[PDB]
Amino acid sequence: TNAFCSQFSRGVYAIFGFYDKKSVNTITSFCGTLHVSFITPSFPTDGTHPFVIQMRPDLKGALLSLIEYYQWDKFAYLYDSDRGLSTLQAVLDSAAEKKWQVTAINVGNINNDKKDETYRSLFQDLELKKERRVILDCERDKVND
Amino acid sequence: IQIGGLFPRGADQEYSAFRVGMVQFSTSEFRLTPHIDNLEVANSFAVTNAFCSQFSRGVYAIFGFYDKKSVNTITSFCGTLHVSFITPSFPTDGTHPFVIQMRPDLKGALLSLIEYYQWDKFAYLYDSDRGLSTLQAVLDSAAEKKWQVTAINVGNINNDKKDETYRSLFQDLELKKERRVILDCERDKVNDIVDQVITIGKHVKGYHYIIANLGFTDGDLLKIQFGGAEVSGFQIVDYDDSLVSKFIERWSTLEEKEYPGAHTATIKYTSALTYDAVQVMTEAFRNLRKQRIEISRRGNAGDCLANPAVPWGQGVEIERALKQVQVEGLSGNIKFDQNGKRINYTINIMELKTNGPRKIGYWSEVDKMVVTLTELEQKTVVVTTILESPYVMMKKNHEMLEGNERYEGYCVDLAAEIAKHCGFKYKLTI
Amino acid sequence: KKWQVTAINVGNINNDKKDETYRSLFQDLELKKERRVILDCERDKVNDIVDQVITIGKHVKGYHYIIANLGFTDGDLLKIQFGGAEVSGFQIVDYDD
Ligand SMILES: *[C@@H]1O[C@H](CO)[C@@H](O)[C@H](O)[C@H]1NC(C)=O
Repeated sequence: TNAFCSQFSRGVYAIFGFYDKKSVNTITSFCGTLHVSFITPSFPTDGTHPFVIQMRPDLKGALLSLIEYYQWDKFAYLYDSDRGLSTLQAVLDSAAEKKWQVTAINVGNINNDKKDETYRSLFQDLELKKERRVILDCERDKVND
Repeated sequence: IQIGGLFPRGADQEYSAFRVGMVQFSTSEFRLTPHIDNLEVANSFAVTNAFCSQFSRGVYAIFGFYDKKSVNTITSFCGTLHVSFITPSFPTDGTHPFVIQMRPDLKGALLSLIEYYQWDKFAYLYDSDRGLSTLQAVLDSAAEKKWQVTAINVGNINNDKKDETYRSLFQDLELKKERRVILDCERDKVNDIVDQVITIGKHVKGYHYIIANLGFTDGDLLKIQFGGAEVSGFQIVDYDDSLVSKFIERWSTLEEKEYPGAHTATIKYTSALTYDAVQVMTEAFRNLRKQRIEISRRGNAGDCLANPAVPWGQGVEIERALKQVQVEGLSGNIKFDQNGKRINYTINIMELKTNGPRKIGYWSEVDKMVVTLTELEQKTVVVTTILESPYVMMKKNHEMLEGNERYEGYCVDLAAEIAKHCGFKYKLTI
Repeated sequence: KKWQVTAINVGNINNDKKDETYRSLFQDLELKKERRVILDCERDKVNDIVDQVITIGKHVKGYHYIIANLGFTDGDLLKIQFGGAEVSGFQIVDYDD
């Protein structure tokens, strides 16, 4: 908010930036209200929001197409809340429609104090249904983890 | 002592509960002098301007509402400026400072309820506007609890090959010849939802509905009352309590024009949370007075945009006071943790019956699910017969069998046919 | 017209009694094998009776109901719509106009 207000006071015509799912609503609302154009590499906002230009293409269609290509009726979906729940809603609705059995576990909230406990609980949660197919939707560090 | 007045334009009964809270809890020791602001809650900009306005006026604490879009602004700003925020609105996930959340967590109660009804497979409807938190909870628990959950977004049920695709889904879940559905949207919208469910599903019979809200008795259940469908829910306001009954009488006595929607047999749970919020703030300021801590601000608060931002030290003390407050209220026992979440709260489990809504028990953090129970067909045609082969005979193991299911023979099947044609329920007796 | 008519007064019933009297009534209609029914009621009572019918399961095929009021579309027919039982009535207000 302070950075955006600073840039507004400076009188810049356009603003380039990145945003977390926490600061996205503020950015879109402020750009919509003050008519300042925003260009971003970040995940596309979920909605019709004006004045915001998102350089990143949407992965949902590609993802669902790939799942449908590999012919998976059952898989594990691991996700973090950092980039938003849109894709989750998509794969869940489509899971309902195509009769997919999907296990969606939020890995977004995790403790570095105890990593081992949480990971053990996660994998033991997956091992009940013996999932051999997993979709990792995560920030890159978490993907590496 | 000035406080923040953030309110949605469509909030009336909660506004009335706020004013009633001000009048009832009014004391000669100190004046709360509430400054009311009407704004659009979904807009982040308007919330920012309202909060910065309240900060400009230099209010000590702030009361308001926040939509899932406006939440992070409030949490961040109150987090940086060390200002206390008290709200009836949905509890934030994770730990946040300076925010006091009046409504109890619904997750545990819902999980315990599903586990109590022993549902293996069910459908969960959700609206993307309210948020997926509870859905995320039940999905996280779904893996361990062996639950098969069909998650339907109420947002678009409209086409998808019209009825044909979604009907298979909706009537797939029939198990006991009973279909199981959890709603969790909002009261009015929930009525619309169940109606739409009956439309798209084409099957009107055998539904067990679970409304997930603290507002079970806060709306009219007459339309969903008889489909032949079971209805269960959660009630945060117990009318058996003396305080609540008295408050209900006085609430019902009030005039309609002065306070909007002021008199009704029931009260919106959010409104009751606003009232409870007024009481909690009163107790907090009183406790700040009794402990001789000076919370009065010397200078003007200034501009919220100012960098680096200047927090007030005594604000910490204010927060401490708000967290130390424990009182009795419409929501039951009111106590707070270090994170601001409600604790010791008691959420009533309700089932809708022929004579109307009743309480089957209560849920607590430590006690989990507790059934109250404590408690007859209308007409039963008595069929007499003697045990003889092969007319009426006892099944091989009738000891673990109960009722008429332990009698087999020509006369049994014959009785079943007769009673099927004449359409009466019967009991076989020797 | 040589009609055989069984006329029942549903008018006076206690709200506490509710479903029970209706159950008795419709069971007594089932034992007489009466598959044809005329409601003759305002939308409220029509809704109550229809709810009862759907609960006891008499809204299935083979039952013919005639709702006599000018309010045929005013009550809730959505719930008895998929039962398969033929429901006829009177509408004085046409949305086609
Ligand atoms: C609140 O919690 C305390 C914990 O010791 C308990 O003793 C008390 O009965 C609770 N109050 C209510 C109203 O449940």
